[PDB]
Amino acid sequence: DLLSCLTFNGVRNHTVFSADSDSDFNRFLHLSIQNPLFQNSLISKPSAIILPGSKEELSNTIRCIRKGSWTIRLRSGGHSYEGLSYTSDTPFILIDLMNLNRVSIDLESETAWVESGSTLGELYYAITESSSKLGFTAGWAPTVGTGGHISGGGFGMMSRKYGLAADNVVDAILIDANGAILDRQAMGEDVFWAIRGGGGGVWGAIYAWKIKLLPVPEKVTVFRVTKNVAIDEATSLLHKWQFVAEELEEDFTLSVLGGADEKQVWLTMLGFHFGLKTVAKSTFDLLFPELGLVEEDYLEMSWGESFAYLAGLETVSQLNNRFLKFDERAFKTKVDLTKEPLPSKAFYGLLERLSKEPNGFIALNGFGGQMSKISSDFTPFPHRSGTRLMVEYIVAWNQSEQKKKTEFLDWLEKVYEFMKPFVSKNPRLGYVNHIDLDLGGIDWGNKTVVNNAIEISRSWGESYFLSNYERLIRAKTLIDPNNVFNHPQSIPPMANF
Ligand SMILES: *Cc1cc2c(cc1C)nc1c(=O)[nH]c(=O)nc-1n2C[C@H](O)[C@H](O)[C@H](O)COP(=O)(O)OP(=O)(O)OC[C@H]1O[C@@H](n2cnc3c(N)ncnc32)[C@H](O)[C@@H]1O
Ligand SMILES: *[C@@H]1O[C@H](CO)[C@@H](O[C@@H]2O[C@H](CO)[C@@H](O[C@@H]3O[C@H](CO)[C@@H](O)[C@H](O)[C@@H]3O)[C@H](O)[C@H]2NC(C)=O)[C@H](O)[C@H]1NC(C)=O
Ligand SMILES: COc1ccc(C[C@H]2c3cc(O)c(OC)cc3CCN2C)cc1O
Ligand SMILES: *[C@@H]1O[C@H](CO)[C@@H](O)[C@H](O)[C@H]1NC(C)=O
Ligand SMILES: [Mg+2]
Repeated sequence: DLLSCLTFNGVRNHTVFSADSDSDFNRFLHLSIQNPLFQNSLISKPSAIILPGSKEELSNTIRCIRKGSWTIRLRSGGHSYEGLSYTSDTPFILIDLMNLNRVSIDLESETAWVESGSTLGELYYAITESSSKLGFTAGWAPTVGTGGHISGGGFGMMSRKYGLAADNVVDAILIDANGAILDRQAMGEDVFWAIRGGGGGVWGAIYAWKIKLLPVPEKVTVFRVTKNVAIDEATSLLHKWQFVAEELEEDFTLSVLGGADEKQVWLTMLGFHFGLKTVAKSTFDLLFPELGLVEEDYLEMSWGESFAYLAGLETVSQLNNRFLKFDERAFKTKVDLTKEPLPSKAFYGLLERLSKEPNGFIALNGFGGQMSKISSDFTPFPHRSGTRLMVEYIVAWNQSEQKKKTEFLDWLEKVYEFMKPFVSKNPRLGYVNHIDLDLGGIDWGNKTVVNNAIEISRSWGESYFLSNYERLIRAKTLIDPNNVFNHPQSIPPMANF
């Protein structure tokens, strides 16, 4: 019946479930699974996969699926930390957006229309090919999809200068539960607000984003330097880092990746300056001479080169390859936001725990700059002025280490518990792109839970959105009153008597 409907509407790229591991079905399913944690045979699998190739095909796919009792799952880049783009407890149809990867750059307006299956890498590549003086603010990872990423905000190395990806969206096409094709004018300002950070898989299917392209100099300066030190020095480096990072002028970003193994600690310092190396080095010589950076550490390159470089890619060309796997290890990750400086002992204890688990690592970013100049309700992402750091904890492993899975997860749980007193509280804050089901989830098939969905969902909802939660609920009720777009942590609509 679904097939018949799709055909009647001219949607032809559809593949039904197959038990054949070599089937095209399995191939399409796995192409965009970015967390191996959700690849095994015990995981839920879609009853069919649809690859729409135009806005009409996307609209008609939604309309046809609704005539059945299927749960809709949308996938862009497949980076969901919890696999929420390609898993469901209820029978589901996977709408994979990989064929919707057209990027149209308008150099006369310095804007771009970006189909929602496009990855960050594809977008960055298109921009740098078009111009040496334009860039865009989003995350570091080139295989992340614009569909999920911009829907949830999108933080990166230029956010201290330009905010989130979603903060630079000026129009969008949203396909709603009825298949309506809505631009900013059609959807209204509440829904246009909601989609710019309120989370993917909740409002409808974004077909395309219209973004403002942003000025960058023809040469920027970056560094990527790993310090191999002991815990005393590593602790003093991280403790000073937090102040340097949040306080730097907006034209600078300094972030850190860290890990350890017994007495050996490694800290990778990632630096970005919107300008030339003389100014970059003068600034860090003054503010953070403890890093011991030398002239040869500072590299001048184009903006496009800088984003490929910071992502650990070999070439700018690699930005344009959506299936170049970033890691291929199963992982679990959690995140904290902070409001008060971290005491030295927090870094010391964090490093002690990393030293006991070499499969763990941390990623540290400062806010401030433009992030403090954007109001908390400009878009749904609320963590602006007053927010100091974002702190990510990751544990990752390969197939040969699967037996240790339980141990790895226990380690991560204990790290998060250790950090509790030092980070944001009441509530402990989060970030919707860093979706975390440990916070809880709604079973939309459970009547008693659904009756109390607003209060239950406040647990994660207020962590992700703070006071923006209420306006999000109103927007959800307007655009998807029947809850066609849902997942364990989707914004609840209000139900009528
Ligand atoms: C995997 C990963 C993620 C990541 C990162 C590095 C890696 C290796 N670095 C990030 C960074 O530097 N800054 C940042 O803000 N986030 C970073 N992330 C996390 C990433 O933002 C999120 O995982 C993001 O949501 C992923 O988006 P993607 O599009 O790749 O993922 P998805 O699984 O397919 O979708 C996620 C959710 O959104 C819904 N979705 C997908 N497409 C649409 C459209 N077009 N319309 C509406 N909803 C959509 C999915 O259904 C799912 O709910
Ligand atoms: C449904 O969509 C999928 C995914 O886009 C289609 O598969 C893709 O088809 C294109 C065109 O055949 C393939 O590109 C080709 O690649 C070869 C190298 O193998 C290259 O030499 C050609 O220039 C050509 O571009 C592409 O590989 C393939 N992608 C995947 C992931 O399989 C599929 O054809 C569509 N199905 C239907 C029924 O329309
Ligand atoms: C190259 O610089 C960076 C590298 C990694 C990160 C953290 C990144 C991450 C990196 C991985 O490799 C990975 O798989 C195991 C999982 C995760 C999920 C969290 N995510 C955001 C941030 C960076 O700035
Ligand atoms: C609904 O959810 C509640 C709380 O999670 C659970 O106790 C109960 O068993 C569920 N009810 C049904 C009928 O599944
Ligand atoms: Mg076979």
